[PDB]
Amino acid sequence: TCPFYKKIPGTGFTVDAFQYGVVEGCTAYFLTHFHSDHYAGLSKHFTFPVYCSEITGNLLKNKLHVQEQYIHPLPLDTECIVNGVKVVLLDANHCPGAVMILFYLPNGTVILHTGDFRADPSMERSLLADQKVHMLYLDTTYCSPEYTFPSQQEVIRFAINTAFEAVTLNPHALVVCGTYSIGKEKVFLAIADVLGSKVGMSQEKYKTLQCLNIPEINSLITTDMCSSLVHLLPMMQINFKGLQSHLKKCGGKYNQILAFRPTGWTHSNKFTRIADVIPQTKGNISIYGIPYSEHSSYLEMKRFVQWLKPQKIIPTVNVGTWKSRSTMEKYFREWKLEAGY
Ligand code: NI
Repeated sequence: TCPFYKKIPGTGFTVDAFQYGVVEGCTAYFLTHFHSDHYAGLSKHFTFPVYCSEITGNLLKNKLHVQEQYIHPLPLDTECIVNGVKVVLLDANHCPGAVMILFYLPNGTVILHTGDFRADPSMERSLLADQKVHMLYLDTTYCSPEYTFPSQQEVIRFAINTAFEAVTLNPHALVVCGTYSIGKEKVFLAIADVLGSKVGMSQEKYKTLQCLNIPEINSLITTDMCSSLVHLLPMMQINFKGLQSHLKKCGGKYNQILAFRPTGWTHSNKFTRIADVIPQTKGNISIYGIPYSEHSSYLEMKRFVQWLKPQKIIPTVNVGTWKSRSTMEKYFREWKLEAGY
């Protein structure tokens, strides 16, 4: 049945709650972003109102074939009324189209649901600064102090310089980047840009990216693999077997693969700096795991909450075990005592 942390009190609303069948008394289903754990259950047979960003609405229509009449896209940073309740969608700094949702309850309570987010100081200057938030439904994916990672900028710098060096030394090297969902497009787009190539991909992935309002996308991506030296593949195929195979398919155009796997976190972060990352190599194939995250680090998350000063925090991730729930609650208390709220 629908968990409490997907229900918005004082409303008929749910957030990211599409796999429970008809939720009793739900009048509007909100979707924060187009990732499968959140959209699971939508299809062309869904006949309730779905509220979301424009980009998420493009992906619902084109990829899942949801009918137009049930998709209600809203502009960002704009006060809107939904079943008589004022709402605002804010940029979540997650994947394309991902939003946070501010609800202004008729009784005066103000609720922020972060969806999935990567907290950033820029958020401290959006419409959030203008009023107090009483309840926060928080993306706690990496809510433990061992989760540190570099900025997105530093990670792309590493990937560009690595790819550019390799291909300049060997003009017959192929670059491959793994993907399994939208997000992290900057990885493959920045590499193609430095190399003066388009990124080649399957028809299904080219379709997905054409839904995202990315400026000058017809200029950066293509379904012609032959004319491209940056290839995108499913994340599952980013291993020595899968890559030796792909190389066979390129018909002696290439003699070396350099591959990137943008993971969220991996324990090499606790020790290793970004400067100090090395690949796994077999034969003429090298694989780099880079820590490109679209979720908050522990320190980024802590700053955001100590800035916002909510009266109540409701975690949405890692809620399935008592030890996790209990540990998160202890961090929330420290933050509150250190900051004085
Ligand atoms: Ni997500």
